Amino acid sequence: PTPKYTFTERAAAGNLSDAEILNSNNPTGSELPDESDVVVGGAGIHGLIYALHASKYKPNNLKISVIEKNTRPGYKIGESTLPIFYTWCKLHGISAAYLLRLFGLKDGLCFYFLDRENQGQYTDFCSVGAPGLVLASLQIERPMSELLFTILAQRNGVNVYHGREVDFKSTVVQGGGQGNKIAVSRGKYDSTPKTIDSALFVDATGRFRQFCSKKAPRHRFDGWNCNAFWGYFTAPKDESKIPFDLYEGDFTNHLCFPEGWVWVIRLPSWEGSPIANLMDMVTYILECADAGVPGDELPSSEELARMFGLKFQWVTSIGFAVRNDVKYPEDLSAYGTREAEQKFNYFVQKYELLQQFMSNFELIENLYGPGTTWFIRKTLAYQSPVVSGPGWLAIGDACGFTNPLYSPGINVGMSTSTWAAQLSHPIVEIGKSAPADAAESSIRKLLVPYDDYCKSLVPALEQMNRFNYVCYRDTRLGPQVACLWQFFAGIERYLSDVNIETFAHYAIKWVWGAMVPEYQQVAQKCIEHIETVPLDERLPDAMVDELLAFSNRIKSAAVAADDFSLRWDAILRSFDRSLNFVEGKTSRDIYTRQCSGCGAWLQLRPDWKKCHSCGLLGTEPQTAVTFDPPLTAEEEALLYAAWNTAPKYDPSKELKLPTPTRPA
Ligand SMILES: Cc1cc2nc3c(=O)[nH]c(=O)nc-3n(C[C@H](O)[C@H](O)[C@H](O)COP(=O)(O)OP(=O)(O)OC[C@H]3O[C@@H](n4cnc5c(N)ncnc54)[C@H](O)[C@@H]3O)c2cc1C
Ligand SMILES: CC1(C)c2[nH]c3ccccc3c2C[C@@]23CN4CCC[C@]4(C[C@@H]12)C(=O)N3
Ligand SMILES: CC1(C)c2[nH]c3ccccc3c2C[C@@]23CN4CCC[C@]4(C[C@@H]12)C(=O)N3
Ligand SMILES: [Cl-]
Ligand SMILES: [Zn+2]
Repeated sequence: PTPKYTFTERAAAGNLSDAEILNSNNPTGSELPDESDVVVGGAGIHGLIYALHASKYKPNNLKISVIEKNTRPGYKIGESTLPIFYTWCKLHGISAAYLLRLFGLKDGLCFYFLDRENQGQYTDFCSVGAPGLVLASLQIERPMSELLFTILAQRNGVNVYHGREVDFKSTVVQGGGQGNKIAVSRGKYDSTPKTIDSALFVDATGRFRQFCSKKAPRHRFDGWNCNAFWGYFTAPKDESKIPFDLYEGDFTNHLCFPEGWVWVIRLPSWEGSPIANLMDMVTYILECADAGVPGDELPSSEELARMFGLKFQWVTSIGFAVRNDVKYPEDLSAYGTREAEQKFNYFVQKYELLQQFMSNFELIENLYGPGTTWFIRKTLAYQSPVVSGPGWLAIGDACGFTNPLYSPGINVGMSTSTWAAQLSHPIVEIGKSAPADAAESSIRKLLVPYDDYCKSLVPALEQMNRFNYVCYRDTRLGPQVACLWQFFAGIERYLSDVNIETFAHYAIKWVWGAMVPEYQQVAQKCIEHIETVPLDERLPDAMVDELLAFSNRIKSAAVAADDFSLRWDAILRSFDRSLNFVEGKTSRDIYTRQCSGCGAWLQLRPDWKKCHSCGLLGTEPQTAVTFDPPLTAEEEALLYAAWNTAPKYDPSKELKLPTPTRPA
């Protein structure tokens, strides 16, 4: 396809503002509709996932308007995504060759556990991704992911309105047929607000809980919560002076210690790019996905940035998520002038390994505009007691949140967001086909399982988070208990069978394994023990022994009872074919390589001979996957064959759950 510059030229021709050039790609035009079936408040990642999944599940059934107050896709924290998310993207027609032009390759999760009382000592835990011909995971700059999903939404019959705000003072939400009058202005100063008459409102305003806060006070869990402070840094081409052995920048890296952990995420950034230009680049990418352009004939990231006049650079997102019962020194002016900067640099110097680690990265000033060198956020975890009612329902962060650890935000949160999307078709149709009272009763009951799932989802994630945190207080419990149980309970079994029709059902059954009984049984024993040891103390050695033995005993039984075949020793670098810890084991599969030219990480697959990021051609042998233990010629062609295309819909198929087999 010849690249078009439709939006770049349209913007200059009319001197259009950022929100006007975006809203001009709407199927129903740039002004608001008089009526819609569903109005979505907030075009964050979940509002857009909701709208894309609702129209893809049942096209041409619901008119859907997404309202977003930002004039363009704004900055968001939350960049790490997981296989269920890539699978969703693929089911919506965008495979890795194209997504990698925009986002960073993620090849699993790595953890390092720093010993507090013995500075310099550490342990690790590594779990890999998948071969190039199986799937990928993504590190996403959020302004770009939400631009991609805006454009995809607009090409699938959804209108998205940036620079427009839901006014929750004058908006009316009701259960009476088509009872909703959604007031939409350009801001508080705006004399002429518009109304969108609608059947169903979707609160997707994130942690702000703009609508559902009207129905219940935000709810906080017992005990300590977490604080976060973070910033953006250069991404070194040469990751070899990093102080951790076998470090790779294409994992999501977790530096863990008694007070909490640090995330390290390598992702490309498109800041400094005109919005209209990005619209043309994205559009062209979708046209190449529609045409089926092979990866080696698709332009590289840097070549796209030349073509469309964009700005492109590699950065590292580094941040702390720590407990809020940490005692800080009273005066921290030696470490900075803002609190975020102060606490970040105070913690770094607390650990020689963190300081040695950070010494490979150069801070980036105000990557996302003025004041954005440092971010801080306090009291992360919360739950919305009420998530639905007559005329409305909430999704994503507006239902609850816990912690960045294991990325439940996007990847678990899309369970509520896709299920809501599916439930939206009968919700609107009930309202169009029965009188008001019966319609209301039928809808209320239809949503009972949705509210129940939401009510139980966040507390299970909270217990999962505390489980991991208390185990990060010791360099053996971290990898051999917490991490081990998270991947056994939470690895996504049978994900290659998911399609658009079963996605929501499969997603709500996952929950990162946080509902698996044996997982919760080990989690409760650790939390029950470790929480009694005060944070500023080291865990007694006998307590670690006891917890290690208890976990291992429960583990052997639940592992034997799992009928899902996995090359566990190839996936967990520290463990064998059962999930036994092995002291010296270093062997794993190798699915990636670093470009020698730009430092970007690449998937090893035969049909991709060039770097997708800078275009530099590598040697032919390099793109050979390493299977350790090995796979024959037929075992590998058998593996790649399952992950090619998702199966069609069979409404008489049983859904195979991602969680391990019950012991019976
Ligand atoms: C420090 C930290 C690190 C994290 N790391 C990760 C991670 O690595 N991976 C991960 O998956 N998750 C992560 N999360 C969680 C993740 O950030 C969120 O779960 C995710 O951004 C939720 O998105 P959302 O669509 O629910 O809402 P948001 O992305 O917050 O979007 C809400 C939208 O609503 C709009 N809005 C608000 N009010 C109005 C109005 N009145 N009218 C119109 N629009 C409105 C806002 O402009 C905004 O765009 C992290 C969270 C934190 C705090
Ligand atoms: C399930 C999968 C997406 C996965 N989900 C994880 C979560 C955390 C840590 C590791 C993983 C993995 C690695 C896996 C295991 N395999 C199963 C068959 C093919 C597949 C898929 C892939 C593979 O090649 N690699
Ligand atoms: C299991 C079931 C009760 C169910 N439980 C859910 C929980 C959350 C979201 C959706 C569901 C569904 C819809 C299902 C999926 N099953 C596929 C084979 C038979 C069946 C039964 C039914 C079906 O036809 N529809
Ligand atoms: Cl993650
Ligand atoms: Zn390169």
